[PDB]
Amino acid sequence: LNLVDSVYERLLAERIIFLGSQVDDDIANRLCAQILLLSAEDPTKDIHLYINSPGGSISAGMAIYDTMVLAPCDIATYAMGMAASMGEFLLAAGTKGKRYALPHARILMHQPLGGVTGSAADIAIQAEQFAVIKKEMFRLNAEFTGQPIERIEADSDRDRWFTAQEALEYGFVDHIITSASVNGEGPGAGLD
Amino acid sequence: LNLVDSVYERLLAERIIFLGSQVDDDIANRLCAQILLLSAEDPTKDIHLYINSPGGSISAGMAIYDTMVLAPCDIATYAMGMAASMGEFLLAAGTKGKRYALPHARILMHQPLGGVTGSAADIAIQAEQFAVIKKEMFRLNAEFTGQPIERIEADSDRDRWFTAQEALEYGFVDHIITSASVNGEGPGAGLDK
Amino acid sequence: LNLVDSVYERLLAERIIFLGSQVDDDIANRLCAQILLLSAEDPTKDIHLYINSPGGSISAGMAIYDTMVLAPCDIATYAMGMAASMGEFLLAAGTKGKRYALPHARILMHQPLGAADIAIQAEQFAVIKKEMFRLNAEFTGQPIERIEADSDRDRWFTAQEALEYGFVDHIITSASVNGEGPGAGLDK
Amino acid sequence: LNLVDSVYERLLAERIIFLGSQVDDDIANRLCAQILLLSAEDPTKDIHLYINSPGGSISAGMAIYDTMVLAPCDIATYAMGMAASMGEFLLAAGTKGKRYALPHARILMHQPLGGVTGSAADIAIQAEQFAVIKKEMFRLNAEFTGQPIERIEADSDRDRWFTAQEALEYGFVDHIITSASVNGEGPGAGLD
Amino acid sequence: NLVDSVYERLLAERIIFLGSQVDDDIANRLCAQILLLSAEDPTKDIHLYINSPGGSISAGMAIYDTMVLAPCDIATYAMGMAASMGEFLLAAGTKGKRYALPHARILMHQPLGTGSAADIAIQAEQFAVIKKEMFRLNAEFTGQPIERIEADSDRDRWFTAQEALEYGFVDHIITSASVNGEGPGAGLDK
Amino acid sequence: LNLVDSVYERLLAERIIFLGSQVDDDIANRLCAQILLLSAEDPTKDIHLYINSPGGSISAGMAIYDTMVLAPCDIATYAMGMAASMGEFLLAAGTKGKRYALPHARILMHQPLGGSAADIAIQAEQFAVIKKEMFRLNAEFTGQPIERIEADSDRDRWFTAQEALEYGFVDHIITSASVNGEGPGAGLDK
Amino acid sequence: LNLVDSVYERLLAERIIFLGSQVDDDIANRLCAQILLLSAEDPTKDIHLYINSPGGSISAGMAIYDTMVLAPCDIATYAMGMAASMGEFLLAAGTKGKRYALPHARILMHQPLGTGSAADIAIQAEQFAVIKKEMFRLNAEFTGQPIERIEADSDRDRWFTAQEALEYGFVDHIITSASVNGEGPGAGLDK
Amino acid sequence: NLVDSVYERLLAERIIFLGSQVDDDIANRLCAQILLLSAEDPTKDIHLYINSPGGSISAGMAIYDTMVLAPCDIATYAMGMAASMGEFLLAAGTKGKRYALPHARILMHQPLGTGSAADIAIQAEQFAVIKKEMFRLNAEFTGQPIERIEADSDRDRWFTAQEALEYGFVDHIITSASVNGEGPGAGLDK
Amino acid sequence: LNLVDSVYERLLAERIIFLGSQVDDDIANRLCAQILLLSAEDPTKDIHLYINSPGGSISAGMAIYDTMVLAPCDIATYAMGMAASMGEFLLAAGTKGKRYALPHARILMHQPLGGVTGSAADIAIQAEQFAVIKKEMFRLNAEFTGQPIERIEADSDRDRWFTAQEALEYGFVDHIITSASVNGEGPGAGLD
Amino acid sequence: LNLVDSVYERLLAERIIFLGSQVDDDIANRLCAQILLLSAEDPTKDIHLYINSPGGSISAGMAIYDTMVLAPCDIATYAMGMAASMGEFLLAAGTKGKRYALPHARILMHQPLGAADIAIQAEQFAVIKKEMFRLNAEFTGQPIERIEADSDRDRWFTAQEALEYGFVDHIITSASVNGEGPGAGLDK
Repeated sequence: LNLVDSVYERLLAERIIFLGSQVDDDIANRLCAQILLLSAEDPTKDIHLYINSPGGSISAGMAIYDTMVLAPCDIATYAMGMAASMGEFLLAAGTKGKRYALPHARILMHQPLGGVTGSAADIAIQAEQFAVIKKEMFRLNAEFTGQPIERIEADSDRDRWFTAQEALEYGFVDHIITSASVNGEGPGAGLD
Repeated sequence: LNLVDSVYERLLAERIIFLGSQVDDDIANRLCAQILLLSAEDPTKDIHLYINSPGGSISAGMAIYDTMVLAPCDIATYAMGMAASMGEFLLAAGTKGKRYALPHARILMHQPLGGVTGSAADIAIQAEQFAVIKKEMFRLNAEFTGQPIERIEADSDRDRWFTAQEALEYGFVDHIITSASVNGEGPGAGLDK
Repeated sequence: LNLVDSVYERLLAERIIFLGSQVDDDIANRLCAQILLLSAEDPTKDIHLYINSPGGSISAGMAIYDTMVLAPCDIATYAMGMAASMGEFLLAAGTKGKRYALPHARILMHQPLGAADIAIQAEQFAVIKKEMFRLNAEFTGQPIERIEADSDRDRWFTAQEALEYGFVDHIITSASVNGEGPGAGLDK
Repeated sequence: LNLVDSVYERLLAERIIFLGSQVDDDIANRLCAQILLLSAEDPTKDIHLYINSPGGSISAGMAIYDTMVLAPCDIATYAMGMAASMGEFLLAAGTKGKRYALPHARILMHQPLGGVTGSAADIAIQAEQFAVIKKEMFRLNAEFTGQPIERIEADSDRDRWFTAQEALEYGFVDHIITSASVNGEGPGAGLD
Repeated sequence: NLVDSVYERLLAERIIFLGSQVDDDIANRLCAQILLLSAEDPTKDIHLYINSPGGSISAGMAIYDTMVLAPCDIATYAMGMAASMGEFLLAAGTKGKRYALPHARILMHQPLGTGSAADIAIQAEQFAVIKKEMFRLNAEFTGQPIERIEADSDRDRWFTAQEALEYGFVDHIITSASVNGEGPGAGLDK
Repeated sequence: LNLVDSVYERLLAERIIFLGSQVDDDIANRLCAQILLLSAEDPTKDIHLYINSPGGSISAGMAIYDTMVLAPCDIATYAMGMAASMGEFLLAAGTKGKRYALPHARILMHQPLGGSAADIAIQAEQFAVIKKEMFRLNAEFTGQPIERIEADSDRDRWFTAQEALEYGFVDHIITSASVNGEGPGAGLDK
Repeated sequence: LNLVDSVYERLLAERIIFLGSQVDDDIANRLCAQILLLSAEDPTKDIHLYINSPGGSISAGMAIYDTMVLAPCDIATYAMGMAASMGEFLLAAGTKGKRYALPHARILMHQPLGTGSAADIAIQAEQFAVIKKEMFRLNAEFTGQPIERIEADSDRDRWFTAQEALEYGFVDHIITSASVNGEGPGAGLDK
Repeated sequence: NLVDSVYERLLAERIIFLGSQVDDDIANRLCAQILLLSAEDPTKDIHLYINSPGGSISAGMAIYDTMVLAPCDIATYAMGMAASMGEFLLAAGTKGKRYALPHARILMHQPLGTGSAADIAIQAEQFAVIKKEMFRLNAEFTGQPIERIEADSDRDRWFTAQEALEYGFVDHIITSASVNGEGPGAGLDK
Repeated sequence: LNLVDSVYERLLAERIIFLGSQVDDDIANRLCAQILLLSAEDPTKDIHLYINSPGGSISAGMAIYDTMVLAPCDIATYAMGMAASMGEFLLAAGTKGKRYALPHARILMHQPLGGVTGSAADIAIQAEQFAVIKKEMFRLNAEFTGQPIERIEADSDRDRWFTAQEALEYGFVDHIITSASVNGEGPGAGLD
Repeated sequence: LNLVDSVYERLLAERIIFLGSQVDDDIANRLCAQILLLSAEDPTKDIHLYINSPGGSISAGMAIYDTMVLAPCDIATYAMGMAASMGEFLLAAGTKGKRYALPHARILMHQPLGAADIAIQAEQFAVIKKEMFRLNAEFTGQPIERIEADSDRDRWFTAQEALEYGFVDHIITSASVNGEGPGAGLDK
């Protein structure tokens, strides 16, 4: 009912979801809940996920990713400003053909933190989980982009970043979107 | 009526409940209330319990569990990110045949805090309660999974953890859900109503 | 749901939105969300962006700008009090012909100062700073080196000087309601 | 809404606006927004701006003033208790003929803060702006009251203040209002 | 919250409550409520209940001017304490409609003297002028000579309800609200 | 040093130490340190432990007790105001013959109800062991049977100075310190 | 100095140092500094380390241990109240023959689980595995127990009374009262 | 306090302690101590004990320049962890006088990049220059090729004491300080 | 005194002063006081001012500079890590011949805050002062380095920075010092 | 007993005291106490008051001034950085012939704004404000109406302008140690 929350709620009614912050457990729960709600309201219409996020934990990002896949809806993704670390991952995880960058977007590859510190197991068990989910993240990024997994890993290690044009050529997105199409003849970006 | 609470309330109308935090007395009260509410609203329709929880006390988790059993309707459970300690327990406690993990969910076994320290009784009485409920936690986890109770105990002792496939194999869930089915040909995950 | 937020929400129903403070990530998220919402509600009706802002982060301002371009509808801009630095940029980014200054508005040009190391952040800052210069040159019709030099010395403008330099298309004094002047979002 | 805000919102339905604190950037935004909203709802009916304000920055007051002029409807102003500094200015800026003082209101002239230090610009650039808007504030106060600009500047320098009757003679307001009229005899004060 | 909800519902009965010290925030809140009630119906009385330990002259004078601005009569009720500017606003109610409850206490007082950016000298000039108006208006409300108002105020003279009736602050003591028709309804008989 | 600490430090020079608050781990560390320090400085001179303590944990109290035993010198104890729970235990643990109560001191028996990285089961095992040993030692200090100690502790039995003397917590009541070598010097005759 | 600090500094002059809290990086720095200082002041006189500690990190404990070995002086250790986790380890690491428990001391074994590193959790885990194994090895060496017994007992948080701790090998003797005349251990109080 | 008092007394033994993360405040503190010890006696060694998890390049380079400015030799001792700039300062000790304790760990690392009022571009230019100098000096300290320093640093390569000796960070492992005369005295033999 | 302050006081006994933080009014007072104290103790011996400072206000730096000149003894300066803005200025203001940079010191030119907003005077009056002291700061930097005033102002405008060797060539310091000399061969750095 | 306070105390032994901040009741108490102490220690030796102050309360400054006059010894004053408002007043109140400005010092004239009611406080403020004007006229030799008018517009001075107007007697550049120039408190 405050202004910002009221606007997000009305955007939800247009099937538009915002990832505008660091990906942590709280944000994952919040985004996961919205994807589930939109799916329940209409499982046949696209969800539009706009991303301006400086990064996030692997664990929290993977929960959002699994919910994107769980949703029977297509999920279009839009690099609105920054898409770094798991923000890059979730952008690239959009339904193929419906992944977009705005022209001044910036995509950052990065080894994020695991987010596996929340439970009271020793560091060895946390490191085990981290190794497995990091390798899975590399593998999925390779599938999203079409790049060899060795390319993904080396670029992640050196924190390679991408302009919108470079991200398009690497394969994180399918198009750079400049202005939304409303009369047909191109992407509507959820603006009908 | 803030945005987060508003979305949770609208999910409640779909009979979807979220366990998104460490399980303590306040979260147990919260979850118990939602299960009772949904049962009272319609005792014939499934409840869908989504779990992304890093752990919790035995005492608090046992109150949720008893309320899950009290509810006349089935409770489907979904490992959405992490189901650790009593979060694993409550996931495995779902209606058999309706326990699910998403493909990258993780399940972690753990010997948790008892949650018995809030009493006005001495530590000897608190320890007596702890020993009883810890043993019963192991026994129930063995019944949920089909594992021998001695394996439950040893694996909990060493903080054994599972990928979603491994958790299905061990017995915590019945199925891995990749995409929800809107077609009847499979689990709807509460999204087809 | 306090009074201030209630008034902003009711203004949203008139397709009026406010950039009333320093541009940062929170403000950018809020403003982008409002632009997307107004676009989705009716992609054929103008959005009216009122600006009274002392500046802010290039990165946040650029994200607002890209959302302005994404929107299918025209975005009219109004310099209400101050339009400084990224506030100037977004004023000048309005749909050409629909950029306005109120009579005592002031426009100020400025070069803002800027998980991966400082080198990566500096590289990203360099591209968006260069883009801000290039686009400011395009909005105003001024040579890019004039934008750079004027920005470097914090050159500022009255409404009439801002009109002559090319940040805005017209000065509005009062709104036209019967429909042959700018209605400033107030004639519906 | 709490009680205070609910009463203000109900007064908004009567086209009554309250300026009850110092004029800073936040208050200017809130005031500008209410003026725009009331204009959009009905551009043919007066707005009634009640003023009990101890002062404010020139820059914030000028933003409010330009929005008062932008409004196609008239803005009646009422000095309810204190109208000091930019509070006096906004009182005097009401639609001529519709500027009122309650019998015990006090009007105070003052040369205030510019409110121009929020920018990242050099203090030389801030002072340039301050000199321009200060001079324009004097010129407009002279236009509002009918006093020569030299008298405005001298009286502001010495923080000259006025009772309601003295404010009427000097030219800040057009009438002292004692009780609102219920049948077109005198001013209704927005309570019609 | 509950408190605000009860006050809002009392507003629908044209009852407003001054239950605290009179400062600028309270002045704004009460002024706003009087204007709102006047706009909603300028022909119906407003009922102003007072339990206030005092407040600033400037803030109390803004309320007083709003009471006089309102076209409605304003009945006033001393509900527990009416001290300093609370006494002033009580005695400022529509004559014939000023009431004290049987155990109410009315206290006279001279408040001591600052939100302007002008020097202390200009602030003291204002205080002197409003202080003298306050005395003059208290004299007119009560029928007492201004010299008696000033002398009694400086010594913090206080009054029981019957003493306040005799002095001239209120017109009646109200023990129980009359739904009879025989007597004041205190706003409780709609 | 501030004033309070300077006075305690100067009292340390007279071999006088204070248990003036609840016995927790921090207090046990400070008292243990003071007992070690005095012992090292002169293992042949008495330490004078003044007690005005409302209680404390068994574990912290037992660490102090063990350090009192470790000390080669006698530890005289003085119930200065209250000696409750582990404060009673430590009073009663003073060198036999050198345990004193001031005339209006009060001694209270009590069962604490009970930190580690181990689970509550291991904590309760340790607690059961130290609780039983505390009852056993209280019996030896006082000469009372263990079952009386346990039952009196369970009901929070308390004692005046004279009652405490008779039960066995202290050996003498001290009213005024002796300067002339007559009786106990209370550490004040150096 | 305040009272507490003043008493600790004066104990330092008697070559007595006090481990009365959880072992973390700050405590390790404080204790390492005191050991170096006493060693510099007189490398021929014992240091007496009194321990009432509920646990601590392996990394912090091992830094203290290496400084204990670096010191040319013998380091006598005393279990004063609790000696748990790395507090047990430091007790058992005292100079052999000069490790002591007071009669009501409790000794608890524990695997301390789990980072101020700039390196990722994988590198931190590699380090932890190395120091954990070395901690088990040394504790086996201090006590005479086989490493597998040390590991299994640590895993189940086995605890010991003073008498059980003596029999297991953590300490060499139980002290009741300090001897000032040479008939037994002086506990650093006989100077 | 006690901690500061022990450090001050160690200063009288020409022993300084880097026990935390290297930031500007730590740089100022350590630089000041090296200058003070140099002024007090420019012919006697300084003993720098290191237990540090890392720190900023700029702050570590200021310390390094002060170590080189000092006319005294500076012996360095890896006491628990020497990571990132802590490794750098360890390896920067006077050659032949760099020591690791047997369970010390040495970690290589590239710190990421801001106190100036200049833009991020000028701050990144500075970081690039100091980062390259850090690699070059690590190569000279260790005898390793600069390419190996950069490659090992980016993967956070870490070392046991024996591995660090072989790689070239330190000259000796010290197990026990020698007051013999046969071996290093670690500053403990004055 | 805590440890840090005790070491600084002992360095004061060696006539060594530390400027290790931003130059504000408090730091200027502390620095001025130490310079006056060392002058009074022995006006014939050098003071050694070690500098590791990220910047500061013009007004505060000018107070320190005037006190450096007031001191009858010489003030040697040493760039220990960073000497930025008024930190560069005070470094360059050392007694000519006795200005030193350590090999990895960095010198940064910058046009800083005036520090003239503490007064109760009008912003116009503050800007007048700022213009005068800024111009004098450029003129003195030109005098210290031997560079023309136009180059000082242009380089300050672009935040030009310098390695120790570049700072030596430009004129901020007279020598790079690597190790202090113990026998009158080279500079003793106050460690003599 | 931190470093900063240790240095000030040691300066006190050179009879040097600092007015380095805004003048308020706390600063006035501290400065009066130092003047009384230095006077009691040796009433024949100069006190050296260094001033770097942006102004403050008339009442607190006047109490410092009265203590300056009470002191039997001369008080030399030094404008070290800023001497504004009551800082200017106390600079100009120094023993005539022993008032000094450092070369880049700035002097600013200013009219500060101001248990008993506001009327009593305003009356007290009026007398000390009038006294500040009268004494400033006496210190400088300027007409009282010039002090008032110049104070009213925040007139400010460089060191040389301050010397010409009469706030100080000399500009000191560097201290004279062998004894035929001002020693600034540094020659003992």
